[PDB]
Amino acid sequence: GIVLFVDFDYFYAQVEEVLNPSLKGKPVVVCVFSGRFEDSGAVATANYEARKFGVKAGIPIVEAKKILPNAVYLPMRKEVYQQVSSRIMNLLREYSEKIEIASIDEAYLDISDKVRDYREAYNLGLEIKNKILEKEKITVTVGISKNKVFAKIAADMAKPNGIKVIDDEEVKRLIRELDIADVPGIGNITAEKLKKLGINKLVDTLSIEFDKLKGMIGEAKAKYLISLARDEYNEPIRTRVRKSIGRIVTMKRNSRNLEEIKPYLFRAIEESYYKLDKRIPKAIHVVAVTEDLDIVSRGRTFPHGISKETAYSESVKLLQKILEEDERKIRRIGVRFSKFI
DNA sequence: GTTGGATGGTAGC
DNA sequence: TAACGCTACCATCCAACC
Ligand SMILES: Nc1nc2c(ncn2[C@H]2C[C@H](O)[C@@H](COP(=O)(O)OP(=O)(O)OP(=O)(O)O)O2)c(=O)[nH]1
Ligand SMILES: [Ca+2]
Ligand SMILES: [Ca+2]
Ligand SMILES: [Ca+2]
Repeated sequence: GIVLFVDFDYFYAQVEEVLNPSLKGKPVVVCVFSGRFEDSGAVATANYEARKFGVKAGIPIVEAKKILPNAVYLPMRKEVYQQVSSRIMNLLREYSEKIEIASIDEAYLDISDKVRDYREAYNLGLEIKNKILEKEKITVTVGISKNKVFAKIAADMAKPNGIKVIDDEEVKRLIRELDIADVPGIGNITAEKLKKLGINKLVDTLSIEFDKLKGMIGEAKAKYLISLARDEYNEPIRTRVRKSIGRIVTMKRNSRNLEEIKPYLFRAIEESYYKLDKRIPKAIHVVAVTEDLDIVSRGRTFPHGISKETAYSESVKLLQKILEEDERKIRRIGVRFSKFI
């Protein structure tokens, strides 16, 4: 198998640089302004010039402005970015129809039938990079390896504006040498737990009793790590099938008054239901972010599909359930649809 | 004995 | 100092179904 993974560089900020070339080469910070007070909200993403000064995805806009007051601050235009993305995913389909879109800015291509070895895979990667540059003026990072996980690791090593092959021999090397926290699917919590068992590299999973690994990080993560360690991880590339679609919005001010929260909930529903595009969901969850930023939800699965009308009725009840069973004020409110027919 | 819904945790797999 | 937005997959706990 040969997998080619593509991830667009500083995507939203880069799209804004393409739409306004005079922004290029100086700090650009793409923001979601929440309206709670002047400059309330969070950074969605920043370009690399901005990142050098600590302005990155997830920090507050007021914190960013304290560091880079002279940066260019642009509101998030997600619809514009989705259009560029979709045009790029369609360019990627011309190189292989076996495509797994994994996010708004990344995809895995199985090119096993389009190229014969890694040398040709590398040349195709450069071809892909050059094409997206010609058509969309977007730079990307390409990772190439024998499976999805290592193609991902290869891109991570190579970003930004990179291309990198991890061949069979280097996979064997990384199984021994790569820090296990840098393996996709291993964050802070799982890494810490693995340290307590003395597992720092993938290779170390081959030494521990299966039930002890399973007991600490669970069956699925244990199977996954051992499979990578054996070099027998072989998840095929498959067409993305979206499993849930949702929208959460932020309120001008925290509240537990149902009548004040309803307008927001209902906008979340309108936007979410529009995003369904023909899909008919059987489950609905109302999702609230409380005043202390804890996430709570209540949901319901129906034996049949949920109409817009039923979504309205049922979401109000689920919001009432949250209010009755949780003391806290609500900061953000939204909805998630799943279990599509 | 399973199956799967409700809720939440982990990691962007 | 304040913290927006989006989603797949898994774990635990529990009721329903044999
Ligand atoms: N609103 C919001 N959007 C985010 C957040 N994180 C990522 N995104 C969106 C904006 C990014 O441009 C886009 C792609 O995510 P990536 O993780 O690949 O980061 P990005 O491409 O911006 O930087 P890149 O060079 O990979 O490092 O997804 C976030 O915390 N909030
Ligand atoms: Ca990216
Ligand atoms: Ca990405
Ligand atoms: Ca990690």
